[PDB]
Amino acid sequence: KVFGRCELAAAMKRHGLDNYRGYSLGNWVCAAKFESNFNTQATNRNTDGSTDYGILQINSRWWCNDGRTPGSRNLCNIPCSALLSSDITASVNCAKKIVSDGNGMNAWVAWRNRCKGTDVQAWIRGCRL
Ligand SMILES: [Cl-]
Ligand SMILES: [Cl-]
Ligand code: NA
Repeated sequence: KVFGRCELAAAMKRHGLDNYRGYSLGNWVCAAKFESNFNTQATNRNTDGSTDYGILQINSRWWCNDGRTPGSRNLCNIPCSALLSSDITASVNCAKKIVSDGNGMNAWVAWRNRCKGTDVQAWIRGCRL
């Protein structure tokens, strides 16, 4: 599923991400836009052989099991394929654990380099929330 901007904003809010660990909803939307372009089926392989899955490109190195990432963990206790669903519940639940890990949203590369510090409220401008 490719979400629209305000649609994902609403789904993220309904799933409790708005202001989770202090991060306003426009930071989550902005991170999704640059990680997956709002596509829940996005997958991208990393050089170390791990893969990132879903709207928030959660990495099999630590967070989900895909069966082909040696030495990794599955701290969200989920198959990485659950992260590609049209229903974002598993991605959101697993992102809450990631954002609580000690480094905040800096866990997402693209958020640190493309969202952090910018006018992220623009990502939810005009949306019915
Ligand atoms: Cl594995
Ligand atoms: Cl923080
Ligand atoms: Na894993």
